Amino acid sequence: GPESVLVNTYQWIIRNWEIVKIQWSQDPTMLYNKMEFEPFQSLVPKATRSRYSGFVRTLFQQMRDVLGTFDTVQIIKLLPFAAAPPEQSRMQFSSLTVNVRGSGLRILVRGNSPVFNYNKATKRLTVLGKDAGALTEDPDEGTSGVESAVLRGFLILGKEDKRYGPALSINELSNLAKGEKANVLIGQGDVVLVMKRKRDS
Repeated sequence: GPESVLVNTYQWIIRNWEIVKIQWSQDPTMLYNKMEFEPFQSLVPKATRSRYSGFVRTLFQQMRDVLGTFDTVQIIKLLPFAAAPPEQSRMQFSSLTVNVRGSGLRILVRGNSPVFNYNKATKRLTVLGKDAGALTEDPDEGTSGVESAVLRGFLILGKEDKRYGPALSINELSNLAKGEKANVLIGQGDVVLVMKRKRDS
């Protein structure tokens, strides 16, 4: 069933992470088009599939372009959304819908959610209340706290910094100049400092 499709997709990515990481790094196009992501894509609503994919593919390229910000879990989380033919847009998506429990459940782009829950204490991924397997320590993992694959055209720099003013919503960022910093209401009471990048991916 649909719940098992999600679990099995993420399980598959983890089991095959050595080759998936390599392709993600050097031939993402042939990774994104793998048939193994088609069942997951069937669960992504037809109307938003392509925009989700353009968004995610752009976020992944930010990660490649902004050196030393590799985030293993973020790649695994978002990867299956990259499989649809991409469509461009200006929008920020804070969450991505999958059709599972008879209905839309949303995976949060930043951090854990009920659908996608990575446990840093146990090093295991849980997807819809099911184990999707263990992650191994990767020396390439970014340790600086800069998040390059959450917002399209922005880096999350770290904690709220009151100097840069009161928080903007995700939908209020489009007037920021290249290189300008602001506080942003990223989710769940969390305010983070962000920077609009000068060059887009």
